[PDB]
Amino acid sequence: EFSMKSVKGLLFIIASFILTLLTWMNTSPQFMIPGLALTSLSLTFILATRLPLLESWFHSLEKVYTVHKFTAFLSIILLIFHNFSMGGLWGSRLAAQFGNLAIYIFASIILVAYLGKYIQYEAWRWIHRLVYLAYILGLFHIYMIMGNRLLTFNLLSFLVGSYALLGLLAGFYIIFLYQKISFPYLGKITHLKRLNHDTREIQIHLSRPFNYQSGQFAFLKIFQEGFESAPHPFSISGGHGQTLYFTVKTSGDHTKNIYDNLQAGSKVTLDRAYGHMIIEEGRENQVWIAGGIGITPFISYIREHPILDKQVHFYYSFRGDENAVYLDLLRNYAQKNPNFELHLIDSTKDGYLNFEQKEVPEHATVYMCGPISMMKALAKQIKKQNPKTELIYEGFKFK
Ligand SMILES: Cc1cc2nc3c(=O)[nH]c(=O)nc-3n(C[C@H](O)[C@H](O)[C@H](O)COP(=O)(O)OP(=O)(O)OC[C@H]3O[C@@H](n4cnc5c(N)ncnc54)[C@H](O)[C@@H]3O)c2cc1C
Ligand SMILES: NC(=O)C1=CN([C@@H]2O[C@H](COP(=O)(O)OP(=O)(O)OC[C@H]3O[C@@H](n4cnc5c(N)ncnc54)[C@H](OP(=O)(O)O)[C@@H]3O)[C@@H](O)[C@H]2O)C=CC1
Ligand code: HEM
Ligand code: HEM
Repeated sequence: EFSMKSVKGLLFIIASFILTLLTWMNTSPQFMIPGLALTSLSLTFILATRLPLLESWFHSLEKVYTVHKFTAFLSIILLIFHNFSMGGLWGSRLAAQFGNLAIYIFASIILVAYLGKYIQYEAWRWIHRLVYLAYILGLFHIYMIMGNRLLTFNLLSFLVGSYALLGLLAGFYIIFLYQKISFPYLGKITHLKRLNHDTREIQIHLSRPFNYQSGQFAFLKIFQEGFESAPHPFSISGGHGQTLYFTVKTSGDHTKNIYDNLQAGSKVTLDRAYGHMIIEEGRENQVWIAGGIGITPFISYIREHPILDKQVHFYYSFRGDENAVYLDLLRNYAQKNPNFELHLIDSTKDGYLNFEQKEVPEHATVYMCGPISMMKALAKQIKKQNPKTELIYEGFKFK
């Protein structure tokens, strides 16, 4: 649920709409529905830029993409109403046919994006990228139907041009430039370690120091023969300065390729650190809940803080002893730090981690990273136990 931490972003959306709605109503009230749609298109592109200001205004990349989907759906609904009220299925003039083609592409892309979970991610992205062609066709449609009306010194022309230009620049940057210019952290793989049957640890030496906080993630691009170069999000599992650690669990073709075939000495690139689950910014009393590979951000803290400065209760649930990672590290940390309580849960041995008799310390922050249904169940239980307990969770998927 959205809170004040996203109030900067949502207000920016709201101010975007009213200013549009008040402008068209002042000049061409008959084009409120399509003009508003244009704004919601532009914002959509802006919401895909992954810029730091975006995740500062919306507090989370997950919330950024939720708003991205909301603006997409609003745009398509407004465009369908505009098409129904203005024309039909195919226009007579080229300007109308541009809008027809743009709306067809938009509807097809939204249908594929929603019902495209099982499509390969890169093919899904390539299909998604046709939004830029649809948007360019829509811009042509608008600027041929409205001629000098949008090419003069007035508020309507400046508003429409500013939003259209921002959308065009955002789309161009995210599609053509982001993977080429926004990945300045060039590193080499120095060490690889297989933690268990399906998890591998990767050590990267970078050319420049990398700044991050424990609990944050980054997008990684691997440059090796037989590997895909698309960026994948991975939680930083440790490292400081020019050294970075990533713990990758086999969850598909790319991660299986990492597990079996990734070699030392291969080139990698990283963009920057993302994430709102900064552990060091929480309260003094903390409860850490990890499920499986969701343990990765917490390890980042442990490797970087030899002496624990918080009172931390850690609950690590893993399916079996063969699915556990970093058990020796966790045991050594718990022995070294008296204020670190460790609770290992074996799902095939004892059962589910249930927060009904286990208590939450007063004025404590809960950090969760695990399977999403587990996170829902545990969040419900903890919220019922203490309504005034802060909960922060990190998801491992954008759609
Ligand atoms: C913020 C964040 C942090 C993560 N941290 C870790 C971590 O520490 N360790 C770890 O093992 N995994 C982590 N993941 C998950 C990791 O990104 C995916 O497991 C991996 O990208 C899937 O690659 P694949 O081709 O092997 O899987 P696939 O079989 O291709 O995909 C399986 C799932 O991964 C998603 N996915 C696939 N490719 C991408 C992509 N390029 N970008 C985003 N999602 C994709 C699909 O939507 C699907 O839900 C994290 C994900 C996010 C969003
Ligand atoms: N932050 C996130 O969004 C995270 C998401 N994931 C994703 O989930 C997938 C599975 O990864 P993996 O690490 O193998 O996960 P597992 O399925 O092994 O889950 C980890 C542990 O959570 C337990 N668990 C699962 N569901 C519940 C539940 N509803 N209530 C209580 N405990 C539960 C499991 O017990 P059992 O399965 O025996 O019931 C297991 O011991 C991956 O694709 C991964 O990316 C995983 C962790 C982090
Ligand atoms: C504020 C921006 C817009 C204005 C001022 C506008 C204006 C118009 C007008 C006047 C028509 C009447 C058809 C004609 O000229 O014969 C029309 C039709 C249409 N518009 Fe738009 N439009 C806008 C935005 C959009 C966008 C962004 C899309 C699609 C992505 C779109 C899709 C359509 C479609 C599909 C038609 C029907 C074409 C037909 O059958 O004749 N419009 N628009
Ligand atoms: C008018 C509608 C939409 C527009 C203009 C649009 C635009 C974009 C663009 C340009 C990108 C970046 C593509 C790239 O990385 O090359 C993107 C990413 C994304 N879009 Fe959309 N999109 C729309 C609708 C949707 C819908 C309906 C969904 C539903 C799930 C969605 C979910 C996503 C997600 C999850 C990403 C992140 C991709 C990644 O993780 O790399 N979008 N969007």
